[PDB]
Amino acid sequence: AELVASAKAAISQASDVAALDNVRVEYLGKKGHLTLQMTTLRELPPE
Repeated sequence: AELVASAKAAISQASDVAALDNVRVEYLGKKGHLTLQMTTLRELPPE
């Protein structure tokens, strides 16, 4: 429930009060966050 869901907590909440079709602006901003979070696995045990 830390960052794994905290970034998803700020993602769905940002996609809640979307007036127009601004959900793509949230997607490009959140997919850029989760893709930069895929670089976190550069460390960690390889198994």
